[PDB]
Amino acid sequence: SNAADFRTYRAEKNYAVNSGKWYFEFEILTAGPMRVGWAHADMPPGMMLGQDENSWAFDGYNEEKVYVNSSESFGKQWAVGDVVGVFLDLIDNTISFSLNGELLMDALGGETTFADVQGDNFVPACTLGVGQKARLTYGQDVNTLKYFTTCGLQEGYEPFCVNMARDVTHWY
Repeated sequence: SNAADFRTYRAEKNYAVNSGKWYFEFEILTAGPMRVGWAHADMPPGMMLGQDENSWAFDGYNEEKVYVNSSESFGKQWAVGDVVGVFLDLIDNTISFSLNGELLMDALGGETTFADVQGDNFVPACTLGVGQKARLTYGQDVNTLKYFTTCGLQEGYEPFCVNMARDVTHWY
């Protein structure tokens, strides 16, 4: 796969979270390199997920978790049609990941993938290699989330959709 060409996608900054526990799904549509996770909304423009201290990623293509530009063997390789569940817990400050409704296990964290996840302004985010494609589901159609009920709702996570609407704009 191309090892140089990537684009990173993040939800609008007005939609960032600073509390609670949040969930979204990420459907694999191509077989090339992709990463999904959570980012500080003010992460430096153009940064890939996990490349610095401002975002955390599961690289289901390489089977690695990525943070501060260091990769670690983690999880299972995903496949076209898989659905990744993406967890953010700003109460305990952890990140987790499921694959088709089953939590991916970290050798140390077990059901938790990253700890000490701190920040003010988290948004869902992904990084796609050239030609790669994925579908992000936030729950606006509660029936469109596939694995939230059996893998997430029980642990008190909430669909991320609730965090998009409403704005004071101020030209200062």
